[PDB]
Amino acid sequence: KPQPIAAANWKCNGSESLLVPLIETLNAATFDHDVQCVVAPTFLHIPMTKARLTNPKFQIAAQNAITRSGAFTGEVSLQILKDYGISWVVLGHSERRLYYGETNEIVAEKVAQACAAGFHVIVCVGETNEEREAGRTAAVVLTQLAAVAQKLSKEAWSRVVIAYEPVWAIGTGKVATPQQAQEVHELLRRWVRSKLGTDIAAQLRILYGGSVTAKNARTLYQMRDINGFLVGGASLKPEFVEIIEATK
Amino acid sequence: SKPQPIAAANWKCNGSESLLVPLIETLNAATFDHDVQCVVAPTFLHIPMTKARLTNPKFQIAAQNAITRSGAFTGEVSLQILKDYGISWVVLGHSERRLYYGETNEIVAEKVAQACAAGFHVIVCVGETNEEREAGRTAAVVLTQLAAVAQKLSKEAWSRVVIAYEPVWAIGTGKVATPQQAQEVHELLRRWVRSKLGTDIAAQLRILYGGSVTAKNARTLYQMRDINGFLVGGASLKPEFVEIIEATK
Ligand SMILES: CCCCCC
Ligand SMILES: CCCCCC
Ligand SMILES: CCCCCC
Repeated sequence: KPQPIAAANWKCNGSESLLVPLIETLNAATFDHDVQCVVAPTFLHIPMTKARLTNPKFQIAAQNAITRSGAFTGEVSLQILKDYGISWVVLGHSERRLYYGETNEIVAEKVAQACAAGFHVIVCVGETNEEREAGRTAAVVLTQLAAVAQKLSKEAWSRVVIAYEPVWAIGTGKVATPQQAQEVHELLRRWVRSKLGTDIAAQLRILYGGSVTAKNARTLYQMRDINGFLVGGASLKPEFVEIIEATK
Repeated sequence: SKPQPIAAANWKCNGSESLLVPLIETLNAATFDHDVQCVVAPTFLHIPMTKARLTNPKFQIAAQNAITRSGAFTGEVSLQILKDYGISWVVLGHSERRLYYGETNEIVAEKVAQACAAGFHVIVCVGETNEEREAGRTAAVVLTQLAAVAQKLSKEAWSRVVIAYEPVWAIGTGKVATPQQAQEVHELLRRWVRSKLGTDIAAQLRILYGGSVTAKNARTLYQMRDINGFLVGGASLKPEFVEIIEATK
């Protein structure tokens, strides 16, 4: 098992009065085992987070970005993020895929650009309730991953992280059973092994996301192909600390 | 007898500390003695640094976009989050969001309705593409874009509403719109408002020109009767933006 990752996706949430204490708790929590922590605040809150977050085990990521600077009102580019000293980015979140027209190809574009820019990337893949019921899970996630891999060189994979978040488990409280997560993660790593080798597939981090809580993190991490979590809701609470502890 | 003018700077997806700090210093060093409302709209990421250094009394900071509510919307920023941080000005419906991000008329109207309900000053963008203009649908298009937001707003809301006409037809083809071409549309827009919403509304409504503006043509444009200012693009990331503001004197 490679170094685990505990990522917090605050999504479209937060206020100064809410984030200050939360960041404080994060700064006092001293984890000893090897673990990479990542917090993803909104663009407007990256500045204050990067100013107060002092825990050396933590890194700050953006929740999204576009490939180049220019006439794109309202968007933020990888170049602007880089000049600010941010080197982690979440791309292809299902919410962006479903609501803001981010197609497999658009996502693959963003990931390729981010990798070249030197970013560490968390790419989200995942199937919907109807896609699973129709028995198309495997086809869906592999097609999503394949579009991304097609634009990457072998060396870029060292900066790539996979996040599997079944849409039917987002903000629904319906977490996948450990066996359910294991199965898909297993599928993902095997495809990567058969395609890029054992070395890369062995070092690759596949994170699980979707109604993760301190009450089920430990059990989910027990599985051999789960390398951590991408946490939403519970990431805005001191509970996140316990979830990081479950990656021991 | 034009209302108070507005000089807005849409920095779009551009910026860096090294570029922005000297720009803010320039704007802070400038003093405008006429009644003008200035606005700078930096990327979300740069809003904090701009709010901590911006001192010019005639300037307000605005957001380049926003969504109606907070929650599970990865990558976006909501009106409430912006409000809590002390931002009360927002740009919505920009042609770039309408063309690359599928923001329809209905989506833009809900965004404006909610921004008004939250106490924001709103700059709603409207404009037709080259295809639409060539097919002779300029009026049908802009008035439809405007009618969409109008239907969602109460009368009192319009006091915090500002309109920006975007000549997408000229922008997307590299052509330059003459002052008359601009005024032809501003006039139709004010006409519609004056006969649909009120004579009081039309007299106080600011309709900014969002085409290509520079210190060279800024004065010639503002001299037109129904143009109350500008929504500046690239020229707003340079010191010449000061001259564009002065052009509204
Ligand atoms: C910049 C990627 C978003 C795609 C919108 C259609
Ligand atoms: C480069 C960002 C524009 C979005 C195109 C879909
Ligand atoms: C094609 C001419 C444009 C004028 C619209 C009022």
